[PDB]
Amino acid sequence: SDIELAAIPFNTLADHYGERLAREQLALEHESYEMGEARFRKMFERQLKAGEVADNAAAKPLITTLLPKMIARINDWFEEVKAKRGKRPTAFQFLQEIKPEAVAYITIKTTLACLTSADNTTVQAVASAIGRAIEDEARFGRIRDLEAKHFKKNVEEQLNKRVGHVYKKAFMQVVEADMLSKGAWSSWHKEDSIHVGVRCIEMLIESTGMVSLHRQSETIELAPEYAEAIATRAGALAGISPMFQPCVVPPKPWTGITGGGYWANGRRPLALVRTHSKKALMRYEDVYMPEVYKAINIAQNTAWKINKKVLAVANVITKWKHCPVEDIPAIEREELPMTAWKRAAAAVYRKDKARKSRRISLEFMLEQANKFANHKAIWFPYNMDWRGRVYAVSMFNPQGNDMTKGLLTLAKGKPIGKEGYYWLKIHGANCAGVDKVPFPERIKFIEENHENIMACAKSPLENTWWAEQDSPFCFLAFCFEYAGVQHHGLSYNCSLPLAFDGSCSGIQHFSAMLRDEVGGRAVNLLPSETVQDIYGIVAKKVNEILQADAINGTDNEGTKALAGQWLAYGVTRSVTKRSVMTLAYGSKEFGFRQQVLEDTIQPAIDSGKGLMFTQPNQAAGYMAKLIWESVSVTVVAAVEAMNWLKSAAKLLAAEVKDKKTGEILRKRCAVHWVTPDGFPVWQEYKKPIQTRLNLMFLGQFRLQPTINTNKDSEIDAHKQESGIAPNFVHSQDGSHLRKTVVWAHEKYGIESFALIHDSFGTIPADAANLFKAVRETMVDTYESCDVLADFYDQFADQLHESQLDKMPALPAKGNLNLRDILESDFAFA
DNA sequence: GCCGTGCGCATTCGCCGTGTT
DNA sequence: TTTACGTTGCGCACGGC
RNA sequence: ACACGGCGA
Ligand SMILES: Nc1ncnc2c1ncn2[C@@H]1O[C@H](COP(=O)(O)CP(=O)(O)OP(=O)(O)O)[C@@H](O)[C@H]1O
Ligand SMILES: [Mg+2]
Ligand SMILES: [Mg+2]
Repeated sequence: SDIELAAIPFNTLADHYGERLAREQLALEHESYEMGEARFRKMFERQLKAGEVADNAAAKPLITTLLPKMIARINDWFEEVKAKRGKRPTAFQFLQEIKPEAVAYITIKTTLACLTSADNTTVQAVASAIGRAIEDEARFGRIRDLEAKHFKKNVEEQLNKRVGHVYKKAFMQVVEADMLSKGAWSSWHKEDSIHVGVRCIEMLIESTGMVSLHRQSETIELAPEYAEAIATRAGALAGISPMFQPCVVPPKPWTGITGGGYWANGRRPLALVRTHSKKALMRYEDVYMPEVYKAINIAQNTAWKINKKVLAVANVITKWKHCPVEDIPAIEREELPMTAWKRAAAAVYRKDKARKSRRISLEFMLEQANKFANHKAIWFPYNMDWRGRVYAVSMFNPQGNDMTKGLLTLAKGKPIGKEGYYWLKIHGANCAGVDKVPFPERIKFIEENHENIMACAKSPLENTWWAEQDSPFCFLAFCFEYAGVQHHGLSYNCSLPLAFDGSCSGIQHFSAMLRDEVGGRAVNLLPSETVQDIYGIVAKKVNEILQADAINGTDNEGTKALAGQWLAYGVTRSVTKRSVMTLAYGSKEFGFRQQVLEDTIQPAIDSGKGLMFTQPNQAAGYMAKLIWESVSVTVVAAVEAMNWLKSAAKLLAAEVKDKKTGEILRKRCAVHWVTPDGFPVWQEYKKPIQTRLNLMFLGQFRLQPTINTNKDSEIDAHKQESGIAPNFVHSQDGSHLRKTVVWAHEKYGIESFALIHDSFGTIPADAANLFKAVRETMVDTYESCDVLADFYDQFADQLHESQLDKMPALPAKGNLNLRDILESDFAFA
């Protein structure tokens, strides 16, 4: 509907959608920009009125420029104090202790902190501040240094946890309590500190010229240029982080790596690929990938609308003292009552941090929903992350949590129909949790609950239960439409997005490109009686282990009892799950310990439902090994294919130098590959250019490299290998997601799409076809091309030799008949 | 240059907020 | 200016044989 | 670009 000519907004929108909607749209983009700067200012202020200006990006561009000059004046002073044949100022004494880096930084930093915080910025105050600042380091890195790794394990793992420059200076007193060898610390006295700062105050004036000294004991100020600059940099930053909101008209079609989504032509347009380096983005500048541009476009032309009935419930039910949906964050704290009582009521704090923060988005989402109710429809611009996965641009989108998705329904519905009705019951059965049983038992769930559904539909307020299902608001959303069908019949116009979501798309994709039948089997890639749940399969396997006590259970010096603790907890698919999908991505046994500990124990601990683990560790380490054993003997080809990708990344990331005269024969280099739909991916992680240096309290800061070397930035051979596997398949599903949107649209005429990476959705009337579209695409894709062989050919002849050829062979293909996916009921994606 | 003592890294990606009591 | 139990196996490095 | 909480996958 728009060709290369639409260059002047408003004129294009109005003579296309009416100037009434053209204005609203533009009004909105601009507001997004407005709310952005607003959100910025509010912060740039809370930091200003909190001595943390040095932390704001607005100062960084300056700090970087004055930091070197300082340390370049700090040293010169020293050597010069050495030329002096006599006594040395007390400054050289209480300043040679800490690194000449911390010194300067803590200087510039602190000097700005208390000279932008209050209005009593005097030499006595600032200096005293820098003094306590310089002393609050004074090379007492007793643990950070002196080869006392105890810091990089039991002293650092916490400081980075404790929030606030107040609790880090306080909680640090803890570590100090314990002897830790050595001991005692002569206080710089409240008279040497000032002097320590004095010299520091100087040198800064001697070099940076930043601060200035009035002539009204003497006040401290900032130069008209080094003050206007952080206020300039601010204004800059302020308008480059807009709180993007949905659109009141179809998004602007993408025709290039930039300018898509919103119509307002601003200085910072939207980019198609969420890249980090502008260089990375320009890499797409001329790549021909029509099918990619079409998925993104088609997908963003999906007209959505607020689900008023679902909004009605949500609006009031989320204020409720006691919400019937144990998922929503309460309005108030978690009391406080329930080593001292506090021992058990310690998590209360952090658990409320999750609540208040989870509460903020909840309210923002509700703000957007209500804000956009009444609009005949709304759209979401779309772009990708760099592996090619599709993301809605605005904070509020059909990809958000339960309530979010519940608050949204497709704008263009159609008479539901026989099949559409069927597919909806299925949807409802899914929203309810009844989704790991064959389709017939699901319809039975919906039908055998007819009355509960109507009830919740009549007085959602009065009749909860819908709020006792896994997907409460979505289920609710379904209850409504279901009731509508009852009151109106199969000609009922329904626009409820019916979600078709693959079962572990990760292993499915691996199983696909490898024809892995065992894996495919597990992840429903073949027609089957009951739905295969690979997580349940691993859950059942773990259980057999647990069930075994003596053969696997030992005495406590132990297992046995340990297993019993779990058997008591009742280990199910809930656990081990994350561990099952990340194995083929690189997650190891140590990874599981953390996962199971953080995903199952940690949450089950502070709640009461799980207080029989006696120390989570070991109890988690234990599970970690069963999950490994159980999963390792389940996911095979996948892993093999994973290690094959790691070798290519490892090899390419490597920097080969000649054995006899080591000049670099081949330079480190990114792994490159093209997704089936024509979408190019460039994975080239980089090791931080400016090495960073912490200071425990004041924070962290970088600094221009010492050794003149940083031409490119230095590729991170480690990340390149740990990401390659996950990034690759992700780019395989994203392409699969895009391939399906285009396929479903051109072959089936589908206009509405509810996309969520490996989740495909439409209105009931088109579900049948999306059910086929996805699958047909899965099949045609992995049958038309060998993604691993094509990947090889991509780096094979290209940068790869100079000895390099320890490249494991492409995995042997399985006996899986891809075409079967077409007959698989549980595959979905 | 064969196989030993050792510091580092635990899967990836996207993005919002407050930095406190 | 008063919340925070605690943990483990492959690998690339600077290296004396 | 490194840190805390959350949400998403
Ligand atoms: N933690 C993670 N690490 C890497 N990739 C992840 C990930 N979480 C999600 N992904 C990807 O995002 C997809 C969608 O995420 P999920 O829906 O959480 C998975 P699922 O495999 O359908 O499990 P389910 O049976 O528990 O719902 C996954 O299938 C996977 O490809
Ligand atoms: Mg899924
Ligand atoms: Mg999913």
